[PDB]
Amino acid sequence: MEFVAKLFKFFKDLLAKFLGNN
Amino acid sequence: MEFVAKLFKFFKDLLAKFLGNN
Amino acid sequence: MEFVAKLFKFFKDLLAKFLGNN
Amino acid sequence: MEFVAKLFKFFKDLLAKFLGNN
Amino acid sequence: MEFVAKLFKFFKDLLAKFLGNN
Amino acid sequence: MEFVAKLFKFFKDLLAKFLGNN
Amino acid sequence: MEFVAKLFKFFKDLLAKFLGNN
Amino acid sequence: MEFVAKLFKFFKDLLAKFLGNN
Amino acid sequence: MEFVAKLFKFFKDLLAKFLGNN
Amino acid sequence: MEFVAKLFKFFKDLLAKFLGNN
Amino acid sequence: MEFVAKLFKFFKDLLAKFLGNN
Amino acid sequence: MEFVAKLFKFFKDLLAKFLGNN
Amino acid sequence: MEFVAKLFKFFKDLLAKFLGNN
Amino acid sequence: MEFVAKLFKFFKDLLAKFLGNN
Amino acid sequence: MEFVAKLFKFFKDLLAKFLGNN
Amino acid sequence: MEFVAKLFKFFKDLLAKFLGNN
Amino acid sequence: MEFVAKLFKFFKDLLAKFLGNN
Amino acid sequence: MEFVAKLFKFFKDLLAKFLGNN
Ligand SMILES: [Cl-]
Ligand SMILES: [Cl-]
Ligand SMILES: [Cl-]
Ligand SMILES: [Cl-]
Ligand SMILES: [Cl-]
Ligand SMILES: [Cl-]
Ligand SMILES: [Cl-]
Ligand SMILES: [Cl-]
Ligand SMILES: [Cl-]
Ligand SMILES: [Cl-]
Ligand SMILES: [Cl-]
Ligand SMILES: [Cl-]
Ligand SMILES: [Cl-]
Ligand SMILES: [Cl-]
Ligand SMILES: [Cl-]
Ligand SMILES: [Cl-]
Ligand SMILES: [Cl-]
Ligand SMILES: [Cl-]
Ligand code: NA
Ligand code: NA
Ligand code: NA
Ligand code: NA
Ligand code: NA
Ligand code: NA
Ligand code: NA
Ligand code: NA
Ligand code: NA
Ligand code: NA
Ligand code: NA
Ligand code: NA
Ligand code: NA
Ligand code: NA
Ligand code: NA
Ligand code: NA
Ligand code: NA
Ligand code: NA
Ligand code: NA
Ligand code: NA
Ligand code: NA
Ligand code: NA
Ligand code: NA
Ligand code: NA
Ligand code: NA
Ligand code: NA
Ligand code: NA
Ligand code: NA
Ligand code: NA
Ligand code: NA
Ligand code: NA
Ligand code: NA
Ligand code: NA
Ligand code: NA
Ligand code: NA
Ligand code: NA
Repeated sequence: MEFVAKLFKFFKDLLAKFLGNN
Repeated sequence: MEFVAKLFKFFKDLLAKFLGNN
Repeated sequence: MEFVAKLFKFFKDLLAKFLGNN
Repeated sequence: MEFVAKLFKFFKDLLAKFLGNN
Repeated sequence: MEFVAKLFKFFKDLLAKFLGNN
Repeated sequence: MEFVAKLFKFFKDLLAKFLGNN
Repeated sequence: MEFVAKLFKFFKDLLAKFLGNN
Repeated sequence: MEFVAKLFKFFKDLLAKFLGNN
Repeated sequence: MEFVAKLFKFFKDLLAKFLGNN
Repeated sequence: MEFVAKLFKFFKDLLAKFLGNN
Repeated sequence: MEFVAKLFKFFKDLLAKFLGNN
Repeated sequence: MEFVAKLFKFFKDLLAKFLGNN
Repeated sequence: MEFVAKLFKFFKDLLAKFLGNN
Repeated sequence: MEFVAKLFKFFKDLLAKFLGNN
Repeated sequence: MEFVAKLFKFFKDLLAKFLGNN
Repeated sequence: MEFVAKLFKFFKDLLAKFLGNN
Repeated sequence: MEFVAKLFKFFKDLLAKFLGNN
Repeated sequence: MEFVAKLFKFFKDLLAKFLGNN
């Protein structure tokens, strides 16, 4: 996975630990 | 998928986590 | 699909997420 | 389909999403 | 401005970003 | 600004970061 | 700033750290 | 695993010892 | 600063120690 | 195990003697 | 300073003793 | 066992004679 | 100074006797 | 056994004659 | 000075008689 | 047995004649 | 001076008669 | 001077008659 996608995924996954899979 | 489409998709998908698949 | 058509389709589809298929 | 016809069709179809097939 | 006019204007303006004011 | 207009503006502005003000 | 706007801004700003203000 | 990913993982795992797997 | 923002800031700042202010 | 990882592990393990495995 | 922040700071400061202020 | 590890182990073991294995 | 901080400081200071203030 | 270890052991053993094996 | 600190200090000072103030 | 060990043993044994084997 | 400290001091001083003040 | 100290002093002084004040 390209770097910008890896980094976007990291923050989206982090937010999901708080708000859920949705 | 071309870059602009990937990026538009990311934001549309992010909005769907809040508002649903609709 | 040509670019202008892709872009028009994107916005029409986005509006449909709010207002329906109609 | 020629470009002007494609473009006229797009707007007529858009109006039909609001007012119907008529 | 009424909604259908706003929406027609949006697409005409979008097309002008590609083809010019003409 | 109404929500659909805000959202259309966001994507048009995003595209302009790649293609210019035009 | 509303939450969805804050979150969209975060990702757009993150992308700008890689690709510039544009 | 690349270094930045190892380091991000360490802090995310540390936070999970306090807040859970979520 | 709200918790999710504090946590996003921490990781963005950590990445900047490696890649710069950009 | 690389030195920085050994050292991080030592402090995390020390904290666990007080706060548990969690 | 809250506990999780104190603990994150400790490890970031420890890493800086090896890699610098950056 | 390397010297710094031997020395850290000595103090951790000494503390355990007072506070337990934990 | 709280006990866990005193104990972390002791080991960090001990390591500095070998590796320097850094 | 190396000299520093012999000497540390002597004092730890001496303390145990007063405080126990623990 | 509390007992555990007195005892840690004794061994650290003993080691310094061999290895220096450092 | 080396001389310093012989001498330490003598005094520890002498103390045990007063305080016991412990 | 407390008894354990007196006794530790005696042995450390005895060792210094052989190895110096250091 | 307490008895155990008197007795330790006697033997240390006796040894000094052979090995010096050191
Ligand atoms: Cl991730
Ligand atoms: Cl996506
Ligand atoms: Cl689309
Ligand atoms: Cl059409
Ligand atoms: Cl417009
Ligand atoms: Cl915008
Ligand atoms: Cl931001
Ligand atoms: Cl980890
Ligand atoms: Cl931060
Ligand atoms: Cl460890
Ligand atoms: Cl710190
Ligand atoms: Cl040990
Ligand atoms: Cl210390
Ligand atoms: Cl011993
Ligand atoms: Cl001391
Ligand atoms: Cl003996
Ligand atoms: Cl003495
Ligand atoms: Cl005497
Ligand atoms: Na992750
Ligand atoms: Na995921
Ligand atoms: Na996505
Ligand atoms: Na999707
Ligand atoms: Na779409
Ligand atoms: Na569609
Ligand atoms: Na159409
Ligand atoms: Na049609
Ligand atoms: Na517009
Ligand atoms: Na216009
Ligand atoms: Na924007
Ligand atoms: Na704009
Ligand atoms: Na930001
Ligand atoms: Na910005
Ligand atoms: Na870890
Ligand atoms: Na994990
Ligand atoms: Na930080
Ligand atoms: Na910052
Ligand atoms: Na350990
Ligand atoms: Na462990
Ligand atoms: Na610190
Ligand atoms: Na610092
Ligand atoms: Na030991
Ligand atoms: Na042990
Ligand atoms: Na210390
Ligand atoms: Na210090
Ligand atoms: Na002994
Ligand atoms: Na022993
Ligand atoms: Na001492
Ligand atoms: Na000292
Ligand atoms: Na004897
Ligand atoms: Na004996
Ligand atoms: Na003495
Ligand atoms: Na002395
Ligand atoms: Na005498
Ligand atoms: Na004397």
